[PDB]
Amino acid sequence: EGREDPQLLVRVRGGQLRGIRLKAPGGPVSAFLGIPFAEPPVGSRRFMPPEPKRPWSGVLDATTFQNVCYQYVDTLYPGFEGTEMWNPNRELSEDCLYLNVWTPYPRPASPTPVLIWIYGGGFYSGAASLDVYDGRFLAQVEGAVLVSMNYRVGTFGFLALPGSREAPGNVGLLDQRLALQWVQENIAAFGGDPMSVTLFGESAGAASVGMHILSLPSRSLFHRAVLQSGTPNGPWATVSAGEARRRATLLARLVGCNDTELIACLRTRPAQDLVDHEWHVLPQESIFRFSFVPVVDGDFLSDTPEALINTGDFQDLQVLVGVVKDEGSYFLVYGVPGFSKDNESLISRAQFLAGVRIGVPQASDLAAEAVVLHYTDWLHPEDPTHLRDAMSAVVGDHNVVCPVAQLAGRLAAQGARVYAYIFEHRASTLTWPLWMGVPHGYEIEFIFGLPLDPSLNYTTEERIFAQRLMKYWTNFARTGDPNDPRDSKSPQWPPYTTAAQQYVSLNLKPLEVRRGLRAQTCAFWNRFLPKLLSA
Amino acid sequence: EDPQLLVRVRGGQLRGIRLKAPGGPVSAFLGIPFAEPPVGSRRFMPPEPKRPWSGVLDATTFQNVCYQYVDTLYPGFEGTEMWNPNRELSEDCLYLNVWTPYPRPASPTPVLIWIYGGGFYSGAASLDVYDGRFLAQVEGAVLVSMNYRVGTFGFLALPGSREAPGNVGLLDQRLALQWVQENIAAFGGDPMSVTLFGESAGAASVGMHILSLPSRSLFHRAVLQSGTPNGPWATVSAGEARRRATLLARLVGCNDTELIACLRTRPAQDLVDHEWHVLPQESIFRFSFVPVVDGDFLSDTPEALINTGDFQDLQVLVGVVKDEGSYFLVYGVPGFSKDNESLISRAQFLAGVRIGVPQASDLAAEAVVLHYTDWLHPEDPTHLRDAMSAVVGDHNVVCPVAQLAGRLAAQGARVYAYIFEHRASTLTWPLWMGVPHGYEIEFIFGLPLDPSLNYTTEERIFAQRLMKYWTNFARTGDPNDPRDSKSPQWPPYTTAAQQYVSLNLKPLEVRRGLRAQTCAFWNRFLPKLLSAT
Ligand SMILES: *[C@@H]1O[C@H](CO[C@@H]2O[C@@H](C)[C@@H](O)[C@@H](O)[C@@H]2O)[C@@H](O)[C@H](O)[C@H]1NC(C)=O
Ligand SMILES: NC(=O)c1cc[n+](COC[n+]2ccccc2/C=N/O)cc1
Ligand SMILES: NC(=O)c1cc[n+](COC[n+]2ccccc2/C=N/O)cc1
Ligand SMILES: *[C@@H]1O[C@H](CO)[C@@H](O)[C@H](O)[C@H]1NC(C)=O
Ligand SMILES: *[C@@H]1O[C@H](CO)[C@@H](O)[C@H](O)[C@H]1NC(C)=O
Repeated sequence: EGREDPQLLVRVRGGQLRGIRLKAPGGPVSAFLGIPFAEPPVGSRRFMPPEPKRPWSGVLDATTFQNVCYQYVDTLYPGFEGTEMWNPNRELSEDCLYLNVWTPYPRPASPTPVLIWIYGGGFYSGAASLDVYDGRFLAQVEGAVLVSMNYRVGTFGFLALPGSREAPGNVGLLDQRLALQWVQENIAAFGGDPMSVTLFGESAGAASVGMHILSLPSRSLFHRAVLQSGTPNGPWATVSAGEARRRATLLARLVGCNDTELIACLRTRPAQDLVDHEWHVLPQESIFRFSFVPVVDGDFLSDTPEALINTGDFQDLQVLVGVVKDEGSYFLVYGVPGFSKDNESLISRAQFLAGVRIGVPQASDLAAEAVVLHYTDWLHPEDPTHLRDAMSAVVGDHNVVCPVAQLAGRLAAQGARVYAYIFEHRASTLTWPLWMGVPHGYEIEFIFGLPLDPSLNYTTEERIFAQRLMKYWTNFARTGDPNDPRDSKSPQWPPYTTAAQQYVSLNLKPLEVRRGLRAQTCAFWNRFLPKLLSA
Repeated sequence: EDPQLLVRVRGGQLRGIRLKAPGGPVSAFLGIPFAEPPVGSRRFMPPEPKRPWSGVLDATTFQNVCYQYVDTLYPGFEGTEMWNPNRELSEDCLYLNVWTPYPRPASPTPVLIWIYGGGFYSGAASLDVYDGRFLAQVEGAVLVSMNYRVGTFGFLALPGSREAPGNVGLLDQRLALQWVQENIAAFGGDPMSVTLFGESAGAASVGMHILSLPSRSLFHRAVLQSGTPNGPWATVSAGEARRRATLLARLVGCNDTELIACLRTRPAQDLVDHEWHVLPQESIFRFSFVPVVDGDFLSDTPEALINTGDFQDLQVLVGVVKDEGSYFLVYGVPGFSKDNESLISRAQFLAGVRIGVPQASDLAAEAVVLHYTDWLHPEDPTHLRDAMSAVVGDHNVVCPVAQLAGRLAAQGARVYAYIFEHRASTLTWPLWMGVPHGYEIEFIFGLPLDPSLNYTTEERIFAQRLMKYWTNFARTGDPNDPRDSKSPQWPPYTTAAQQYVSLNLKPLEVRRGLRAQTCAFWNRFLPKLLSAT
């Protein structure tokens, strides 16, 4: 120490850190990347809850992202930007429990509201180090303190033998919770306010946020939450104990392995062997379904997300929730025959009915026919364009839009302040075909402020749009209200209520208020389909 | 003695009456016996042809109304009373009426045969709304209407028995159709151009004649207004008919011969008094004694026969009014009245659904409620009221119509479809009821052309348009004016395009898909849900 930048040296509970001055378009930011928040969950620690990081000696270099948690790498369209943007950008390792902090430079003078990002990727993938999660624009433009953590995914994070000591399940969620605890203890060192912490995440990340809302030990660790295209309730975000046990014990067989013996044997297996087999344990040909996800354990989750949202008191909570225009389309090209990024994906009626079975894999025959009946345009029942778009809607509505509608409704009925959005702008830079619309995940780059980087080739309107979104999000973090307190001229974003069911459109035009989030179709999924299942 | 009013038919001579239509005179021959009075041992039996008569039979007056239940819900209210018998009740009621131009047509004229509705338990060809003079004067039509037995008298069945075979009210209709074939040329009618039209239960009757081979040689084209042979109310199975007749016989104090013989001893009103007590559930748009799938008149269910029939040489005009269900709500569903806005609660909506869809399981009724609830306005009483009407209308009329139209079109029939959306300015029902079941008839028959009735001038012009569609249809099987070169045209209904027209005060508008999404629920999904359960 002595010749370095004095404004980049910070101490946390575990010791000294040296960060890096990053260039954001408007000026410098401080980044502290690859901060360990847990003991490496390796060897005998695999499948186990994380233990806090033991203090280090000396100055830990925090200038580069750390390892990505061991994971499956999607190889469907090799070298295609649309798929590669989500793939690991650092070495895959089980030694991966590290977090990242961005702050203004120099660090804020007074306690600053903190945003904690939890990435998505089906609970089998993702990294806090991806370019779309770059906290420098929020830090620089909004003065935000931004934190993102890595958490264990796939088997390493979610393989459970429920009731066991050695693989109790949900440890990827405990990884996240430990980062939240780390922020509570340490964020003040960076100028962050531990008394104002907002969780935000997308897809599996948003399910994860919602699970922290529903899990008491987490509720002391944050104040507001944003759920983007994901929910703890719904068909994909959790599995019963029995189903987790079944999947884990099948995975075990598939790799050559009393839970103690089974688990001991799984711990002797190469990380890649587990990854190579994880996808093989799904009970049906599916899309938008993932092998190793949070388990209703009677611990982290004391009951099903459905039951917990229905009976919970959510008085002291503000939540921002929303969806993109086309939640389902991304998933079609990965498992539904007739669908491709490289053509118009105009499908036949036969391909529609096969796709409903894949998209709603838990459905009986009658339930599947109810879905088909509902989603068919009976004026044009064989029209390939309508069938393609209805297949998309089926998947989007079932997995995202209607779970989101359900969550916003239950939360608002029970005292939470809720704000709802539909994100409808398709990035001019998008590499997916037009038919896919505004796919799952393609709002993130705007919320994080990437269009502000002149080297990325977004339009001027997209720059301004991104700035708007950054304001909503940081205004919400700051106050639990995304509206500008100053700006009475701009259109206002009303809270979502059960009575009026209001939400706003997020696109290049000013905020437009709409009513009912697929109210008619979501009654099908949320009220009728359950009753039809049990019959 | 006016020679225009003297006609010889196979049974003998008839004397009709010169009636006045606003345009000029018409010849009416009313109260012509087409059958032996179905009295005594003939009760419940098929009709027999009327024996020849001596001298000149007086046909200047409507005959008696077939014995039936008279409605008492709103006594002396024109909206209910206009359907009530307007001549004396009698089992001796098998008579028919013929209007013709005056002087009678110079050349063979297309015949329209009206079959009234009234749920198979009521109705008469003598009601003012079925008055054939306007069509005869203005359109030059030969119009025929018959009485046919209704209620237990027309439809009580002990299927398999010789003496209560079921379907005799339909056999009455058929006999009148045979009468027209044998006799109509004497009035100037063309027996080679006969068009059946009817409404509600009369439209279902028309559809049954389409589905029964012996009837098919007796007509060439058909119009079904607000009713179909298929659907939840128009027919019962043989088992359910047997059970209903056995219950009724039990109720009045009565081996089939023995049971039927005892029923024939009972005064007519004793049967009517217990008619309504044999329904399996509390319901609306459900009727006690209706056509029975006997394996004879109906060789299979209307559903089976429409699915598998060959309808190549047939033209059909089918349609519905804007608010098929509203009428039925005041007759069984709590919270509904003509005397207020009938704004209902959610609880009253679920209860109404069990009554409106009486055959529904808990789960099926829940599907109905969930489909018809506006989830933006779940508890809005105006929405719940209109949805209740729609449930009844769709279930009983709109969706059966769409189903029939589609099967007929797919199987070779030339089909035209309409929705009728003009509410008479003279209607005595409240506004919330909209355009109720039955309230297009007065327009088709041309009553607005009568200045004394106080319809608006626009309604007279509209009634004239409709009379033209119906008679053009009768003449040609195409309702379009053959020398009207701007319109636009009324296209045939097909399964691909599903085109139908709106009939209102504005020019024809073509629409596609007659409640397509909702009727898929009723026509495709419900059958699978009830059966599976
Ligand atoms: C659209 O693409 C699907 C899969 O593509 C395979 O990839 C595409 C790009 C084709 O060009 C061909 O090489 C392969 O079939 C097909 O399943 C689907 O049928 C395609 N749509 C049509 C009819 O071209
Ligand atoms: N291990 C797994 O559960 C798994 C499940 C699904 N996929 C499929 O990859 C397609 N995909 C790619 C990106 C995001 C989600 C999805 C899921 N679609 O069902 C890979 C691994
Ligand atoms: N005998 C019967 O089945 C019966 C059924 C219904 N009503 C009540 O009249 C109401 N109504 C009046 C005109 C046309 C049909 C209806 C049927 N509503 O359920 C009387 C007798
Ligand atoms: C942006 O545009 C420039 C200039 O045409 C091009 O060379 C560069 O590759 C583009 N970058 C991206 C990320 O699209
Ligand atoms: C109107 O009258 C009906 C029947 O008498 C009654 O149930 C109700 O009080 C009124 N309708 C509603 C539900 O407003």
